[PDB]
Amino acid sequence: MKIAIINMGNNVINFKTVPSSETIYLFKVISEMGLNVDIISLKNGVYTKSFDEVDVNDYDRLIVVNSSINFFGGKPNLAILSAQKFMAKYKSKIYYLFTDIRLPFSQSWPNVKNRPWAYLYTEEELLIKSPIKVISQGINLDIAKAAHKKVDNVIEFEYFPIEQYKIHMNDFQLSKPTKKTLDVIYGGSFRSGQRESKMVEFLFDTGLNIEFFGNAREKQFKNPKYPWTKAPVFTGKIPMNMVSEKNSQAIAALIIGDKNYNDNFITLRVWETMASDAVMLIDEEFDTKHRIINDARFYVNNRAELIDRVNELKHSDVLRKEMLSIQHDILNKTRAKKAEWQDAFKKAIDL
Ligand SMILES: O=c1ccn([C@@H]2O[C@H](COP(=O)(O)OP(=O)(O)O)[C@@H](O)[C@H]2O)c(=O)[nH]1
Repeated sequence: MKIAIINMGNNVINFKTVPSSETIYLFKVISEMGLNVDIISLKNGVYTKSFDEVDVNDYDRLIVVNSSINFFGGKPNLAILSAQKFMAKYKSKIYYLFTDIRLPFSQSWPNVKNRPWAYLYTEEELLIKSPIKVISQGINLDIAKAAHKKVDNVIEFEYFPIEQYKIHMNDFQLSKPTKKTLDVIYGGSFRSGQRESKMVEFLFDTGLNIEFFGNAREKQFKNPKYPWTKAPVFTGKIPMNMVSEKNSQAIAALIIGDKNYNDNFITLRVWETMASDAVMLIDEEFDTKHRIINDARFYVNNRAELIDRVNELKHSDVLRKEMLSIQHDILNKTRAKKAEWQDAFKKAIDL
């Protein structure tokens, strides 16, 4: 049993980029599961083999991490093109890891064919005809199915909390008490504006010392529907393996998501935040049934409630420590089900 895992549109090398990091982490957690897996990318490296040095059909299972297939500047993107050529040659079922609602499986050929450089490729080369099974991080498969409505070869859907790899990794550990320099923190990208209203609501004009780290930039928030005066402080992006340490500099860390994530997707930040030294504060709409932690003190409905909660946390060190103790225990509750999680993944990829 040999498994191949690839990222459909991003080069994989190290932990300097998020897509590369997620791919390596998945490779690691699958390996720690007792499975023989290889990461196939553009070049041979510390964690990878190149597309050229291997035969896709030498593998028994092909796993693909979701990604956009958009061509920046309209120019060829070898990460995208090489990955799909690899996939198109595979003669068995493909397992697509759907971790981001905006990145459902999509065919590059329909786009490439109209490009002025189309002559460089053919339909037979890029068109992926193998049947595809979507492994949805979201529990709502109707939403997963609707997202893949344009690709008829995606004929199977199954829910699996992919993002838990963060807590099941053999090297995982909870963050230690950290000196506080911030009131609230949130790390992420602008996600093409899909979450602008929520970002402005909880991170702007709060009167608190808030930091927004990651790819996002202040100038991207210009939608007239979500105006603001005082923005949080934007700092550069950091490696994925340094995220919890970063969250730990703040008294609290925000949990928000895209509209389609509400009561559907549990995201990486949920675990990265819960494991940190920052109290997890969740937007009520993101988890209305409080399935993350059955304690209302971890939830906020709007900007005003977030500010009030942070003031309480700043006022009572006892409250802050209690809540940290609670979220750490709750996280460990899920870690205790590692064996089941591992078995569910194997079942997901027909093992
Ligand atoms: O500087 C940064 C900011 C974010 N992240 C990662 O990016 C994720 C957030 O991704 P996204 O912005 O798409 O938001 P989500 O939809 O995951 O909430 C975080 O959980 C981290 O794992 C990172 O590695 N470095």
